Amino acid sequence: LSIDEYQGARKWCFTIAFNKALVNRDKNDGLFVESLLRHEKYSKHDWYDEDTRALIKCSTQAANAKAEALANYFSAYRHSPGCLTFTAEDELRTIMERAYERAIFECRRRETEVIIEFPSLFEGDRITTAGVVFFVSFFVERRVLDRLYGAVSGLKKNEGQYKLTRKALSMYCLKDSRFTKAWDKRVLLFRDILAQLGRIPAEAYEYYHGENPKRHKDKFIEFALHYLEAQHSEICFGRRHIVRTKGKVVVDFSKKDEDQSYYISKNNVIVRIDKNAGPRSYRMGLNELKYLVLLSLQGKGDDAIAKLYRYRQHVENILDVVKVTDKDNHVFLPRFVLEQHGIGRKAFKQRIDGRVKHVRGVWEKKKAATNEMTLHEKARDILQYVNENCTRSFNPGEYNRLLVCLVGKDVENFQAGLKRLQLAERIDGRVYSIFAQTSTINEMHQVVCDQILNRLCRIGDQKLYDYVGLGKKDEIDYKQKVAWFKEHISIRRGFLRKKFWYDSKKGFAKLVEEHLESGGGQRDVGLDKKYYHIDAIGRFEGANPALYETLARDRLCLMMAQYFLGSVRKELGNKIVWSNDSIELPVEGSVGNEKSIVFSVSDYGKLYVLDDAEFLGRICEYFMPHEKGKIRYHTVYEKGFRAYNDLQKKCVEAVLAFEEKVVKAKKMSEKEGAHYIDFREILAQTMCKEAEKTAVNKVARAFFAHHLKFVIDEFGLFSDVMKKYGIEKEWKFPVK
RNA sequence: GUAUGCUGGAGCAGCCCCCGAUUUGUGGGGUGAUUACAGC
Ligand SMILES: [Br-]
Ligand SMILES: [Cl-]
Ligand SMILES: [Cl-]
Ligand SMILES: [Cl-]
Ligand SMILES: [Cl-]
Ligand SMILES: [Cl-]
Ligand SMILES: [Mg+2]
Ligand SMILES: [Mg+2]
Ligand SMILES: [Mg+2]
Repeated sequence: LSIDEYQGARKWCFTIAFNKALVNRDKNDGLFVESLLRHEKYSKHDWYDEDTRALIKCSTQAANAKAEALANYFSAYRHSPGCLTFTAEDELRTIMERAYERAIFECRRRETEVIIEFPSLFEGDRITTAGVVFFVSFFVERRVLDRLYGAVSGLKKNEGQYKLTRKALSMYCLKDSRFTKAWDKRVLLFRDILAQLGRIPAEAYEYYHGENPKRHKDKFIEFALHYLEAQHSEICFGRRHIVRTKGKVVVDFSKKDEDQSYYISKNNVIVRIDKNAGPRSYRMGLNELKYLVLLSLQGKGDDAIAKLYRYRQHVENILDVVKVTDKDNHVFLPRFVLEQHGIGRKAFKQRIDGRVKHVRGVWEKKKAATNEMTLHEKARDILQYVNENCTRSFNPGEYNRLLVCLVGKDVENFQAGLKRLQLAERIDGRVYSIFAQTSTINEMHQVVCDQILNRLCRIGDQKLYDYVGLGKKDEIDYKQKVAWFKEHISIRRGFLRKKFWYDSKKGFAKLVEEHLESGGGQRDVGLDKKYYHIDAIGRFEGANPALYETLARDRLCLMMAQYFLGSVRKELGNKIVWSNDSIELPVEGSVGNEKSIVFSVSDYGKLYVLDDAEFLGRICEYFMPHEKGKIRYHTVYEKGFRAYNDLQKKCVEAVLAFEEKVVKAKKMSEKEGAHYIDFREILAQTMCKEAEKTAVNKVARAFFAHHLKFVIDEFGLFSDVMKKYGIEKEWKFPVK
């Protein structure tokens, strides 16, 4: 259980993880800070306060030195325990505690209730098993950390606790596909589109399978932006960065940083079109984006982009003649413009009615959904109620502090917070008191829904229109608003549809299907069609509309994938064989009985195994020597990668048991001012021939680093030396 | 394609509802604003 209890061969699971951390720190020395900041690039809200961010920026050498120390400690029989001590002082400990409390908050606030406690990373000034798992997570792919946590967790008795604890501890891991030698990003986009399309649409997964992976995210926009930029040099989409409780989202059109994220806000992007006399910039929604993709795929991209470019000219012409212009042109103009010219004004009475109906509706739905809502949703509602009853509104610090109480199921500390607001005369005794009779987030949430609905279902008074936001003093000149509007134009919904398919009776989905059937690809989605329709419910009920739209956008993504593959160098486009339901690629090695690997649609998440071609070649050659031609991924995993992993555990356990026997038999000691005995210095004191010591070191190094850089004869010699020193294992290697 | 505080503008965009509909509609109505916005 404690980290001290892992001695000799029991260290093996840590040996494998930490050697991979060093394997990966040799590919990229920046991984500690990269991993700590990965999520915070996507957050307006600071993951870290200012001094924590400062510590993180300085920490690479410290963290890289600790990574090497622990790898040394876990890769030796006996190493000084000093490396397992982090003082309260320690930069790395502060960083780790902040990153971990942030990951726990991120897990808890997406749950509907707080069920479990999380393990401590430290006990006194000593790292725990959970602390060691957390430290290594920063350097390794998800699959390495899952393998470590699976070996060392005491929590697997409770599946829910095991997986939530794992979620927190693995928050900062690398994606399984993090490292590649591929230089053509069209190769990686091809794989990413295929992986996403092979994930089952969430709603269909829950119906057919609810208790391939589940699709969790819609990546249509991301893919569409990469495809439109690759096809149309005139077009460039806004990239996001955050300038540093809250940072500033800045949108720019700099391409220089390949991996920089596109700006996507509520299914809107910013497009810059460089035609004629200079660039023009628009906001474009999903609706216009998906029609632009459809038009681009059919060869009308240049024409569509010309019509978007000219859009601003039409708006500027209409703006001078709003009173007299055709009512059909009112669609391009925001409310404030039409209302300034006496078009579609509403009586304050009507504005009150619509506003109060809406806010009433919002709170009746919250009241009905309390048990299904997330802790973050419930906490935000409770905080809105307290904030709207405060003499002076929460500052960011006050808000954050109370949010942390509510998300953490700390109802005592939340109620101590209300007491402090009461003693400060910020809220009156009634507001403090309505919470006195509650002990749970759900109870508090119901009380708040009831207080708000009581306020909203009063016979309309002056206090009510202020409460629902109709009381604000607008002091901005119409002419300032018009000027702002002209530098921030958004494309009217249905614009491209009306320009190209005016008299079409075919919806978006049928237009996509007609292009797929007649366009010349003869491809369709590889997922079973039942994943895009529930036959048992009506055409328009529940998820069926959303799944039907998903079939059309997946078909767009397949055609984008077709464009990317078709665009890559013929050397690479001609080796691969892509069917509706499979990808076949050649495996290196196995000369005489040459080989290919066949990924089914359910395996497209694993196409990253192609990034280490030498390892896949040796896995097939050494674990599957008799197989020739086409091999299923499933077979490569079960007979190859799983077989390798089983052997690797036995060789690492063997090597550590060897060190223990040879250090204690030959009664060995460390140098004065050294932490462990070099494995060289241990072999130097063996009864082995040179050829035996060479092979032992090479086979050891291979299993420590997860590769196959040795020959079958050299494993023979390793196996001989283990047998000669008492440590046998059922190697099951070499293979029949 | 997470509204973690407050002020003010913006709902052409995004999203929702009603109506229509082998489905995502330049039909109708909303959206106490999500922000290529300006401030505390
Ligand atoms: Br290899
Ligand atoms: Cl990553
Ligand atoms: Cl490449
Ligand atoms: Cl009121
Ligand atoms: Cl098999
Ligand atoms: Cl070799
Ligand atoms: Mg405001
Ligand atoms: Mg609107
Ligand atoms: Mg605002």
